[PDB]
Amino acid sequence: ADTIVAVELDTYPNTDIGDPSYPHIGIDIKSVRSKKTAKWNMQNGKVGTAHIIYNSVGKRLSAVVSYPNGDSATVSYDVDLDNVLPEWVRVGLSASTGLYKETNTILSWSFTSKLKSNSTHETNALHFSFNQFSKDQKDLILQGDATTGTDGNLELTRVSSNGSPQGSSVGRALFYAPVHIWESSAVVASFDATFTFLIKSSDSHPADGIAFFISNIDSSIPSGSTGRLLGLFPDAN
Ligand SMILES: CO[C@H]1O[C@H](CO)[C@@H](O)[C@H](O)[C@@H]1O[C@H]1O[C@H](CO)[C@@H](O)[C@H](O)[C@@H]1O
Ligand SMILES: [Ca+2]
Ligand SMILES: [Mn+2]
Repeated sequence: ADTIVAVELDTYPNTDIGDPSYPHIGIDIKSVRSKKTAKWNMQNGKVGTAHIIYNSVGKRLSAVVSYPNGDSATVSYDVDLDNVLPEWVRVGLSASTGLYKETNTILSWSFTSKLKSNSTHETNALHFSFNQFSKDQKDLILQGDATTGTDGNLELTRVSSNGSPQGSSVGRALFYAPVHIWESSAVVASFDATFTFLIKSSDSHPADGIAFFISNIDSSIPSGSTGRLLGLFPDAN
């Protein structure tokens, strides 16, 4: 298959596949069944901010998701990503809807990765930030239903003209350039990502969520990965 490391903002409890009974954030290492989760209050129609942070020294993948009123949830998981991810990856955002739906609107996304080594701050680095997306965002690989629009946003999943999110949708956006996420001779490999998002739904139980993910460079939406699989995984194993 792909190799996926992800931080999921999971809006819809799929308890039959190990989701906690409440919306949650989670750290997913090669499985949709998060290695760690934290209860998350998704604030319908509010703009949230997710931060993901890791460095190869601490070997701890951390995420926090917050809303302007100060509510937040955080999850951290100890993992040496050198032993999980390929050396070269692509980084992306994914989202899905299913029977129930929600907008999976990304308003901004930044990412920074650095590899530092042996001597001085002699280093390879990648940093990108999108605080606006354009209709033809050539440095994004859009997959599935993901679109960017003149409205400055990245709609990961289908939204109708009337602004209504659609079910059975899956979409991703990957940064165009592969990222050298680790290297054997790198003394420190660190990355951080931030994205802001607006999940809004008229469904009493919106679904399915948004994820920041890191994958093999040729990662594509696995078949049948709408709904609970968040566009990341081919199955719920
Ligand atoms: C009830 O289970 C479906 O919906 C939830 C909420 O969206 C998903 O988490 C779950 O994966 C299921 O989605 C599948 O089935 C939906 C129809 O029942 C379909 O719309 C989805 O695209 C997906 O196949
Ligand atoms: Ca879920
Ligand atoms: Mn989950």
